[PDB]
Amino acid sequence: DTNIVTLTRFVMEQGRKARGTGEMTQLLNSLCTAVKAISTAVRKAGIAKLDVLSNDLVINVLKSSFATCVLVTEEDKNAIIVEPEKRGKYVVCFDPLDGSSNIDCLVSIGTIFGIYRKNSTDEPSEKDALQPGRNLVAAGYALYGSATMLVLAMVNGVNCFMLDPAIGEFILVDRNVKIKKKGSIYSINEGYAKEFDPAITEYIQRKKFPPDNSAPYGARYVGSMVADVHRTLVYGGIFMYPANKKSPKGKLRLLYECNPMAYVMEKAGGLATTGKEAVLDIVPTDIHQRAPIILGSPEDVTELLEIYQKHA
Amino acid sequence: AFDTNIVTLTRFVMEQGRKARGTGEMTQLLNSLCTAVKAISTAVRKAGIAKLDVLSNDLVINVLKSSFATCVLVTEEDKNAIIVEPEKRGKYVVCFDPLDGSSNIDCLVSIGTIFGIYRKNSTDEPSEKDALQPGRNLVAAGYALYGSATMLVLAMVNGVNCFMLDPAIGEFILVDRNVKIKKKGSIYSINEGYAKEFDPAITEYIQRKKFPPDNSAPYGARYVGSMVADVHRTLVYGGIFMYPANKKSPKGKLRLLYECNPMAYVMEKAGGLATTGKEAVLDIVPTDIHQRAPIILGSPEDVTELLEIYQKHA
Amino acid sequence: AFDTNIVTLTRFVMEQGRKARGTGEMTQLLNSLCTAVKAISTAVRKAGIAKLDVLSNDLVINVLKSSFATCVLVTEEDKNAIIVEPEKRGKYVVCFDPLDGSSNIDCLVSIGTIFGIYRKNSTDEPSEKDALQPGRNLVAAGYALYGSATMLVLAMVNGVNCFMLDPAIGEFILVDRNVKIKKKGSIYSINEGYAKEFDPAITEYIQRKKFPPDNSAPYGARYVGSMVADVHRTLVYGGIFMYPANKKSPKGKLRLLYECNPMAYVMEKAGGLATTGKEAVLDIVPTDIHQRAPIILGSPEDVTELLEIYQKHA
Amino acid sequence: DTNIVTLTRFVMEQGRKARGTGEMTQLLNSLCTAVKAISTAVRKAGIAKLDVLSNDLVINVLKSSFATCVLVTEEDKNAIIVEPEKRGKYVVCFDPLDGSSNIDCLVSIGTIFGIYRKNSTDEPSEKDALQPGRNLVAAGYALYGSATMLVLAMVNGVNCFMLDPAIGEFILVDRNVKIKKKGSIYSINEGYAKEFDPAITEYIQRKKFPPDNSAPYGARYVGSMVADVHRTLVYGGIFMYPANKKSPKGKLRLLYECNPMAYVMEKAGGLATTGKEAVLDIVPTDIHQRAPIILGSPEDVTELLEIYQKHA
Ligand SMILES: O=P(O)(O)OC[C@H]1O[C@H](COP(=O)(O)O)[C@@H](O)[C@@H]1O
Ligand SMILES: O=P(O)(O)OC[C@H]1O[C@H](COP(=O)(O)O)[C@@H](O)[C@@H]1O
Ligand SMILES: O=P(O)(O)OC[C@H]1O[C@H](COP(=O)(O)O)[C@@H](O)[C@@H]1O
Ligand SMILES: O=P(O)(O)OC[C@H]1O[C@H](COP(=O)(O)O)[C@@H](O)[C@@H]1O
Ligand SMILES: [Mg+2]
Ligand SMILES: [Mg+2]
Ligand SMILES: [Mg+2]
Ligand SMILES: [Mg+2]
Repeated sequence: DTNIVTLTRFVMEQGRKARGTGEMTQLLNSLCTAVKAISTAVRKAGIAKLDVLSNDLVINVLKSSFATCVLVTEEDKNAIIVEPEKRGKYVVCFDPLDGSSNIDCLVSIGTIFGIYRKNSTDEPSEKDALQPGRNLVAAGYALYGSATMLVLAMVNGVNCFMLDPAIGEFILVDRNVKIKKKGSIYSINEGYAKEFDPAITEYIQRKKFPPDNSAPYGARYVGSMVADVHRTLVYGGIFMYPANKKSPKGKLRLLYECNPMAYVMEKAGGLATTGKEAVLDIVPTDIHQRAPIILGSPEDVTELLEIYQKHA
Repeated sequence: AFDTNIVTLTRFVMEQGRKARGTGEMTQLLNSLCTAVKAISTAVRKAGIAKLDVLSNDLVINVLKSSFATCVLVTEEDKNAIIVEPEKRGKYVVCFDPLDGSSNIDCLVSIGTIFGIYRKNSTDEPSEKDALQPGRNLVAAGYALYGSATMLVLAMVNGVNCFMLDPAIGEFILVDRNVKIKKKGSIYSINEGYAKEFDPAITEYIQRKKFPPDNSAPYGARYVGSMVADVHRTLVYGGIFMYPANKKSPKGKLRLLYECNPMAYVMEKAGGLATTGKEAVLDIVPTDIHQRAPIILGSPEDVTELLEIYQKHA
Repeated sequence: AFDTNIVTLTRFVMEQGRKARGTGEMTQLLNSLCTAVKAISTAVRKAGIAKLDVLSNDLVINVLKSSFATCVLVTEEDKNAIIVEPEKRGKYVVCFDPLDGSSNIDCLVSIGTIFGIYRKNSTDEPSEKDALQPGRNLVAAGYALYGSATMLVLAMVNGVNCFMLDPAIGEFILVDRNVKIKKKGSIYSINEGYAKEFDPAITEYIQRKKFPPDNSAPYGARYVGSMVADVHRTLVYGGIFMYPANKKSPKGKLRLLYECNPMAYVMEKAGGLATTGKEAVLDIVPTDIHQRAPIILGSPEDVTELLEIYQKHA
Repeated sequence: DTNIVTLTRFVMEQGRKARGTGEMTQLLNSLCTAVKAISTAVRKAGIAKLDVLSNDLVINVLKSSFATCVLVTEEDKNAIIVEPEKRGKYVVCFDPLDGSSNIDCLVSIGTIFGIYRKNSTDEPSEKDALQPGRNLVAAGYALYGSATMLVLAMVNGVNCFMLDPAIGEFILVDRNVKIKKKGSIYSINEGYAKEFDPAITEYIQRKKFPPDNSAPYGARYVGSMVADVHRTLVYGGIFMYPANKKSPKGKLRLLYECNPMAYVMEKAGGLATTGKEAVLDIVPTDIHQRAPIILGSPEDVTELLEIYQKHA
């Protein structure tokens, strides 16, 4: 239509309110170019490694935005420090293409990103990225499924923008997403049943065989964190990838999968914990350290936390 | 860049339907189905920026009528079968579900169009009786998945072939020829929310997947909740998919003519099994166009691990 | 939004080729030509970000061969006619120019694919002799224009129909049915750079357009320099298009089999005339597949204003 | 590819060099959203006035850019003054869809734009737009033909960007376009032959019947100024819409068709005159006043100017 709220018309007009420099806008704007390009690549990732194109694409658009100074990728052993000539105030942690093995099976996959602000006065460095997820200034993910959706949580809310392929623009579709208090779906890889700790195994049981003789919870697990979390967000429910004996630390990385999603959830009123501490309050020591994550509708994550410390 | 020898689905069915002195009518049918599949893929892709299942249903009916290749059409969204008018008739019976899982759009989980094609084997007037053939009698069956990519999988007598929509030229382009599922897999797909109603065969099977007796690694679980998504993942990576019988859905949930049989035929033409637990899904004589049936499809060796167990509980 | 009753070119030729108990082979031919036209439209649209005429030529030959509807193919880019192998043969002769004006891409002026389809009228082995029919014997002819939109115009026995490529679903969608050119127009299209070599008939005609004797307003001039662009503008707005004979190109520039005759047939099936200045272009017996011929096409009344003048100078 | 120079990566990096505020970038960025949307509309302007959508679209994206303050359209009787809350330093004169009657005949058409800077301290007003075309700070056009091309002339050169429909991004394809000195094509509506003034009619003659007994000039006239000027630019030649007795003032409007094109030509080394004065040096009195325009390769426009004053 004639006055279409693009993601840029939206981020630019909220940046004005902070009496800013334009860097958040430039950043998100260049990110989007990566997102549309990775989407087009996946919509034909059969007519003819994608990890790599994707990574180099995102590092590139972000360097050229004159808004970053440290960039942490799933794919890179050490953090990337941006050249002085192109530096800016933001720190971005991102996984450029999450759940990549799933592309053969046409499983929705996505790019996950969390942005921090470098606060110190010394040279850009890894330590600027070792902040609590609580201090993110913006986070979100783009989901490459039947449609390409970019969900963006900033200080003012969680918003959903959809890619309109006809004009190559992200259009604002859902404003100020709030999650449901309690929902009916539980999401978890039950093929690890024997590895699970006692609090999970009891919670699973009470959902399947509800003690109140009410409706059992439906199970859903796409196997791709973005598909599952986007689901937990728009429909409500609980998603869980907890520690187990094959992974006492959890599987999902703290800086670029758990803290962004957790920031998005808590901004929409959900909770996200490791079943012991809030995810967002964990203070990272390694830019690639893993975390247990349990996130979703509040009443359900809460029910799980009572089972956790009722077992103490 | 830009290839001169594009194998489109239309070209490919013609290098099958022609050597057989065949119809080439089939081709017109399928070419029409591709128009409906493309238009649904676009609507889904801008769904949140623009009911959809109904509109899909009307599209698939109009394109099918105008192929001059159908006489009877059964739909999930329609009671009695649609008997195509004589002017436009041709010999096939198409059974279809235009947008399985249409509830799931709001959460952007992949959904899809499933179809089974029968040939009318009679001298008579078309009537919905023409649709009630057992699955073994299918001439061609497959599905269209609307996901990160739009994939058309079409199984016909010789084998299963996958096609991907090249969004630029608007054509399904061949990407996997003569597909064959793994013999055994490492995944099982079932909604364990219904764990309470499950019949004993399944419960022992699932526990044997999770807690392996012969000390293997436990099978992973995966369950998208869209039939097409879980069937396609099972076809390419392998594994076992189960929507068995439980009490709340006592003869299964999935409809026989357009969901279970098309999948069962794609799956069996790719070397996998599809059973209800007692009999093969492709041998049930259909009685209501909307009759239901339980289905277990997947890698030969895992389906059979479940049949040994079914037999042990009768 | 999203229409359920899309009239695609494939549906439309089937509601022509079917009532006539026809081929439906024609349909397969045309469906293949649409695949080539779409792939060329995309390549042009990213041309400056990615020879093209050669690659177009190979595409059109492969898609045409695989329609199982051709036996002889003549091209601007090929010497002797391509005789399709027996395995793939069918009854038509397609004469085509895969990318007229391909020089003009660099300046982003619209260019296009022109085609004429003949039916082989003999019991013999295909040979390029099968291509040398006069234009009156064309079964179907039209063009694809790559411009601000991609338009396919297809003229067949009954009339001319325009189709526009819906870029989202990748399908030519009908947008003008049974087209008819204006009787008289207000535009003349000719390259007056060649004003020195022009034969006297034309020179008096042009001066009568610019400096009207019967005190009308002078005709406007328009000359894109791409045959398809100027023919299409003449078909929809009217007017007269002239690439007559001059000395530097003494029998005209435009080739008869695939440029002049397809246009002349579209134009005459839309109620306009196409002559060389002495005879109608649709009656010349072709002798070389690359034979040339002058053409004047356009609104009946203006072509005739020029023929009165041609006759007055013989 | 992975490091694709978008129009934004280009304008942003040249704006940095001026130690600017970001407004040129914001402006061109929002303009582009109009351009891609008008392109998509014309690529299906048959499967189902366009002037109007187009106009409302461009006024809208430009207001929301926080970079304009006066906007002059072909389509609007009076100038548009932007609301204070959304004002910025630039003045834009644009014709949103030039040659619109031509869409039925699938004639390439385009959006023409010229940007000035408001220099005075008083309230935004028409007079800020009444500047010489010599003072444009940026100008160009987007052409909606077989491809959508945006040609952009700024202080540093003329550059050509092409719309990649797959990613909805303008990619930089031709850097620092220079025109040919002399070319072989002349472009003009010869259906006005009797209305032409003597200098034109003689020039026409010497091209057709070259006095030097050399190659005659080829004639080309699409009837759509952008198609013809883009042609004159990339291939060289001369384009002419001079005064005649039906139009002693010319036809093409000074502020939004003649001055932008003339700015683009002179930046690529061509010339543009009314056959009496330079186009760019004309000082506008009415925001909609017309101008004779003759533009192209230098030697050819020059040849015409000698014929003009040889006739004095
Ligand atoms: O492993 P990645 O390719 O980095 O992607 C992350 C994915 O890794 C997990 C897979 O674990 P599992 O198969 O045990 O469920 C998913 O939950 C999640 O989407
Ligand atoms: O067409 P639907 O109404 O969605 O019904 C079938 C759907 O329901 C099946 C399982 O759903 P659930 O586990 O919620 O019963 C899926 O395989 C499929 O998408
Ligand atoms: O296929 P082409 O090499 O371009 O030859 C034919 C072209 O040449 C004709 C006129 O060109 P010119 O006036 O330059 O001779 C056009 O109608 C057409 O595009
Ligand atoms: O008249 P517009 O729709 O504003 O478009 C401008 C067009 O107006 C002129 C038409 O004039 P003519 O037909 O006399 O050549 C073209 O040169 C030019 O492209
Ligand atoms: Mg990851
Ligand atoms: Mg269904
Ligand atoms: Mg040609
Ligand atoms: Mg104009």
